[PDB]
Amino acid sequence: PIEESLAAVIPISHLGEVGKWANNVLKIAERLYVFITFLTDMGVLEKINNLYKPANLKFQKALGLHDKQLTEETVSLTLNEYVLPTVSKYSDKIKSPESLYLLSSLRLLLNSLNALKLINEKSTHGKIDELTYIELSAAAFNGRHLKNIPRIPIFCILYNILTVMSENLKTESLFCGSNQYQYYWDLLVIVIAALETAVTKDEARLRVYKELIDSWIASVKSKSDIEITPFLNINLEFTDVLQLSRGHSITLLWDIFRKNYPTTSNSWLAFEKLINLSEKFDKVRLLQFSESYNSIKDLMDVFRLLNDDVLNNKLSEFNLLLSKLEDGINELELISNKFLNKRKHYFADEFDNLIRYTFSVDTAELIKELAPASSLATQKLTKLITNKYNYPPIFDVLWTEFTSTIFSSQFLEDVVRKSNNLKSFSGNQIKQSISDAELLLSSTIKCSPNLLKSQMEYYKNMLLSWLRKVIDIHVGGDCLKLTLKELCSLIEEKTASETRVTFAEYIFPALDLAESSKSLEELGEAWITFGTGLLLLFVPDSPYDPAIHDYVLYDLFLKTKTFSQNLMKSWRNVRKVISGDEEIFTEKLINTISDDDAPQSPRVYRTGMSIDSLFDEWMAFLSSTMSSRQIKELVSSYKCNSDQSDRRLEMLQQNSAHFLNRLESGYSKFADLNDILAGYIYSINFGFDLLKLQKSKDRASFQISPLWSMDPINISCAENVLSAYHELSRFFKKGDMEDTSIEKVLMYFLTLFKFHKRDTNLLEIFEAALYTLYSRWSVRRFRQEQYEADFRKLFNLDDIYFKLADTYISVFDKDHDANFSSELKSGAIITTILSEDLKNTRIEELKSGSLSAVINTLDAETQSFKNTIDFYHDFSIPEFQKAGDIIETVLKSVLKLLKQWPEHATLKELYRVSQEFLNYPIKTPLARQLQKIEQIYTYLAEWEKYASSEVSLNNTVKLITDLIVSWRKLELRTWKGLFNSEDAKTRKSIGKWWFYLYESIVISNFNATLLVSSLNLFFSKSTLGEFNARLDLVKAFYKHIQLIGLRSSKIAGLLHNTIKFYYQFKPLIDERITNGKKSLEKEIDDIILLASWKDVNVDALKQSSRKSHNNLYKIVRKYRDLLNGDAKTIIEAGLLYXXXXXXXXXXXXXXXXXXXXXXXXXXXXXXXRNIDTVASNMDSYLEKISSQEFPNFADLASDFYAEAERLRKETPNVYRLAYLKTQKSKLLGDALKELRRIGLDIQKVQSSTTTILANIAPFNNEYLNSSDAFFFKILDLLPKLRSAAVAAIERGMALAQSLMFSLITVRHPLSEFTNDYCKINGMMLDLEHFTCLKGDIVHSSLKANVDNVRLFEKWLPSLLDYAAQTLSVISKYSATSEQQKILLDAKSTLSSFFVHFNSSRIFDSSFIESYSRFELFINELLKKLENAKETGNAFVFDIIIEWIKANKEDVEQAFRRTFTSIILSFQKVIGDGIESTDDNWLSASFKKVMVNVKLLRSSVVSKNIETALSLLKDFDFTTTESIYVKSVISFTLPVITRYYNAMTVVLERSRIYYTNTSRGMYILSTILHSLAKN
Repeated sequence: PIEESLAAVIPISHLGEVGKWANNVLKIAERLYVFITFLTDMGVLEKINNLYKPANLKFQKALGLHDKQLTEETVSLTLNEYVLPTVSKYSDKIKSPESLYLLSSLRLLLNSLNALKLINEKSTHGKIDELTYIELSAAAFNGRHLKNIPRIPIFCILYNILTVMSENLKTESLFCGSNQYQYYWDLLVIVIAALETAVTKDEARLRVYKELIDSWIASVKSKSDIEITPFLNINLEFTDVLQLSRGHSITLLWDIFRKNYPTTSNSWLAFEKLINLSEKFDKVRLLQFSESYNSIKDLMDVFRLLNDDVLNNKLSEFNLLLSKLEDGINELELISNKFLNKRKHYFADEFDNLIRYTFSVDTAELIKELAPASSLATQKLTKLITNKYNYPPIFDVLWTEFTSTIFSSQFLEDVVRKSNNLKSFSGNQIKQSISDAELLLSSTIKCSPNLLKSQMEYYKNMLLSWLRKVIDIHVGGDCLKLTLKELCSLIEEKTASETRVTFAEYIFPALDLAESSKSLEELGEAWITFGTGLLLLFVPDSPYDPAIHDYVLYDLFLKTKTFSQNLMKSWRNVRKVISGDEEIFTEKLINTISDDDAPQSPRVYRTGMSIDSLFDEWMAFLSSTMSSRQIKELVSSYKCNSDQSDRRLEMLQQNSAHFLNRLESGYSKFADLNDILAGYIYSINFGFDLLKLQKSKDRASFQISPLWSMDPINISCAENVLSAYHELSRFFKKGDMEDTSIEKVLMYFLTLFKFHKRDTNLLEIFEAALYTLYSRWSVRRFRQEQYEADFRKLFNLDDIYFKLADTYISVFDKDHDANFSSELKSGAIITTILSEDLKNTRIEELKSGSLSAVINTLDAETQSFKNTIDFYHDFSIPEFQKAGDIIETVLKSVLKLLKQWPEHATLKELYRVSQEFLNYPIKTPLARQLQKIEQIYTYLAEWEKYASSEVSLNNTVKLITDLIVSWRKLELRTWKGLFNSEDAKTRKSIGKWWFYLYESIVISNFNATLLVSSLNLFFSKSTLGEFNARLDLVKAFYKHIQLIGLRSSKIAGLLHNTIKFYYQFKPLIDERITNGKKSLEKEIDDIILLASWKDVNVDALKQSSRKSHNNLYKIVRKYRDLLNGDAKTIIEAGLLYXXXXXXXXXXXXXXXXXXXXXXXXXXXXXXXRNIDTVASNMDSYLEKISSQEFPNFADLASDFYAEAERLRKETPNVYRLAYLKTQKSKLLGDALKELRRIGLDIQKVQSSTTTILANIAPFNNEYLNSSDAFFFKILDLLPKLRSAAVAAIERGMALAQSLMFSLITVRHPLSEFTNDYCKINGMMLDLEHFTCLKGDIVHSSLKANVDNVRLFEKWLPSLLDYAAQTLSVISKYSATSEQQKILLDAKSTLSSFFVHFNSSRIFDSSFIESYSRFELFINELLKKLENAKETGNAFVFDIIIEWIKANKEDVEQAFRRTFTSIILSFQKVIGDGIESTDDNWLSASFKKVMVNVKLLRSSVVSKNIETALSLLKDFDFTTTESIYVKSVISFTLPVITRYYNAMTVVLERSRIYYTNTSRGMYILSTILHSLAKN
């Protein structure tokens, strides 16, 4: 249509522009006239006619002459043929392709410049009423204005383009340049394009048009054209207004972090349909039981196959296969309508918190097994197996409308708490919870390496693999192999001028602080500075979009292909006018645009909706509360810790929660820039939660964390338990009364003093742990002063006090063989007290020591509900589970036969009862459970009678009948014994006895006559059944004082006599009970044999029970008369009345036969002694002591007892009397005259029994406990003599006083004698093995290594038993079971080592060659565990490796002083004669025992041996002067072995003499006792 004006050139200008003949026709004829006026108003018609001036002169001269014309006879095409090409003498560009674009550019400049006249005329019509944006941008250019929209100013800038083209083509007159008219065509299409996309919206589409008219300047300047100099200012104002200042790097950071997204309009409408189904699947997943996890795991896989099929652009079977998943959920919903027992979501926090330790791209299979039995939605799971996911995936789980549960032990403190409180639940949750705690064991085993790794040095790693990727794309080259100055030089060459400021102010401090991070504060500050860093490099001020740049370069290609095809078809009609039918030269001259030049137009499709509304929303939020002035106030507040810290942050995490939820459901079409921004707001919220977990570690009133028990490495350290008591001192003292939780912690420290086998380091936490138990009783008395129980009623503070003294008895035992299996179940109870009551504790990471104990607690519970007592008290899960199934099968048959019937009463009544039976919790006794199975049998029996024969429930009545019979047999077993519970209820009075003895014994230790009178009331005012429990507790205070040692030895003497004196009456009290029980055991055994069934008749069984319960209450009531009878009657009655063995200590020639050469080998022995004359005279004098024999007194007293038996028993007492009265006065006159002959302040000592029981010496040594077998026989009848006691009685009572005073003062030197006797016996055996010593004395170098062996003696065989248990729990859930053989073989070879280190009492030098073999075995044991810590689990072997690595001249004078004091001590003994029953032998034989014990002076001789052995075991000697010391100790050994044999003769003679006179005292006193009564 400009060629139609070019072909219509008739000379001159189609008759000289006739006068508007096209107007005489009258749109195509009127618009063509405007192009001709535009052709003549410029000089374009006048510049062409100056080109034909050589052509007109050449045609005039060559051809015939004629009249001259103004314009030549040539068309305006000017480029065909026919010497018009030879008019290219000047301006040689007609052969060039710029010839056709001269006439064609004025067509397009006209059509665009006149289009701006129409819009500018429209601006003066209206104002702000259904106008366009380009029309409203002319409001600042014209009069009529508006209210807004002056930011882009397109009309004032898309008008200076066309006036330069109006100013250049008007005054050029050149038609010759380097492709000028080629370059005036591509600009004049962009101006058409900048007018179409500026009508309504899209400020973001004007980012391409500041580059298309900027690459055009760089193209016209590369052609060396002089036209670029002429204007040079067509976009230097357009970039002044539209430029951006905040984030320049959005166009470069978008490309590498982008994931795949669908590309068609048909896909996002179907992608929303899949998430619409993915929400309905979540509501069905939380309603299925444990058997339907084979079908949910299939339906959570098909969503992955459809997430790969939406992206595949393959929609053929999509709508078909998506209906199959609707058919799959509807089948899964149909089962969900039939569940009568709704699923209680239990362990909801256990499976939710095992995801956070696993949720990443790696280990994507462990998450899928944790997926369906949890609370994680399926729309978040499909971003794990497929790697469509962005930024590290922990951030998508933490915040819900949980960062403390990933860096603490809060997972493990809650598994223990939900396991102890499991048994207090209803009866519907026992078949669902044994399959819920079983799946939790199969999860913590398979996630064991994920729990144990470091969690504060792991997120440091995932920052440096994500901070060194941002520097990788900005700075060219790798950020690892580059210096600190080499990276700063490449910022100015690769990046802009504004990003250089923030890249050296926020990111480079976020790399320095990420390397020097040692706490959670230096890593939480290095994460937030990175968080504010990439918000100044991604978010723009004005709307910039890196995806519009590809969708305009295709729309511009679509328009310049349209104008090229418009130019071809409008020119094709001109071919039939002044041309032939083959070719025109301008057909070659025009450029044809190619079809195969598509500039890759789909990346991510964005439709005509404007994105300029989104970037208004981001800068309305990021400048509101996420600015750099809003975030630096919180960092400057946490560092100062002034005030109001944790309440600004919750306002911050709530603003960004609704913000990222606005963008998720917002705009529905593109998530490229939403996902990358979401990884920068989730990151900066994680940077503050790293400062919550630092200030909570800074507040610490108690440095003892929970889970202080349930770890075998913190209990076994003897120093650590002592340091865990001085820190809880603000918890025991600052407590309130009636709390009943402080007194359950002090129970646990008494089971650690037992567990360490009563060490001397833990004695402070055993004495001071009992004093606060008494102080919580001394206050509760200050405020107080200011069918078993059902038939007993017809006619918690005492369960703690009862257990504050059962542990106090069980500590003081012989041996325990301590283990870790039963000492951690008592630790699982204290942590539920310590984590609920005690606050402000320490936060720590999970360790391998505490995971080995919680797996033991879950498998201890789930093996108690499966594997298989006292009737009407027990709970019996394995019995309630059999009843829970046999009733549920009846409940199923009711609902089958209810829907046609419903209105009956029997089918309604038992349906209510059967629902009530399954609702009973498992803490109920079997009495209430037998009642509800009795009522449901009677309703089932009467419905079988009235109904027809089509019922067929014979199979259910027979099973209920045999179960009720099976529960009556367990009732008969409680009637059989029935006294073990009665003996325990009288044992429960221990808890108030312990505090009564602690006030009189220990506080007096903290006098002698005050204790016995306070203890005589403890045994006298007592019962008969609770008498053995008193003797079993005073012994627990007798071993409490021997545990203290020799600090108060008197208070252990006041308590040993009173135990043995009241142990004397125990066979009388035990006889009174065991014969009275024979009358009551037969009566109960008769009534049990009556209650037996034949032809069962279950209704008759209940009536036979109540008759049996009435008779059994009286027998228990009669049995309480034997127990609660008084015990004062037996004590005041005395004993009835036939004489004992001894230890018989005799060992002489064991060490008498290296002594012959020892005399010759011995340097000062000649300074101040033979051995042949000494050791022979020492043995010659030993015979004279052993030949001396004392007569017995029990033979004299037994002579009178046989004479008084004949004189008394032969009397027939019929009123022979005068002959008998003389004979009666003979033996009364002979006995009191015989005892006057043989020997014989006394009354100030012997007032009563409680006076001589105080100031008396004990016989605690275990050689002569038989010597007190008769002196406590003469203490029962000592008050009975004073009650009855006419001149012989006053003489006989005064005669037994002087013999008692000569029997009390023997006990004190004789008990001191056996105190030194057992010391010299234990030191004789030290110097005996010291003669057979073959090496050297290494006791300064080997004594420290024995303690290292003995510390491995008591613990290391016990940890091997504990590590052999947790490998059996893993063996039930894994295949790693062959690792048990490398611990039992490691245990059996240790038994060959600890016997060798215990077989020697004094140590040799050969053990240094044997201790190095033990040290080599540990380094070989430590390698066998490391090679076995593979293809399995590591937390079992981790604590045994961690514990092992955490635990890996003058002597001749001392043997001369004990040799001069052993002869002078023995010389004074023979200074008194031996002299073998003549006269006065009771005042001499009780004197001779006091002389021979005194003259041995065993307190001095056994003292010099104590100083002599101290110079041989403390210090050490080399291989020199060691054969000389061994020649001295073997020189004075055959003297000590004779002095020890001089003590086995004096002791064995004065022990038999003491058991004979005390037996003679007992026979004589019963004669005087019967004389005063008869």
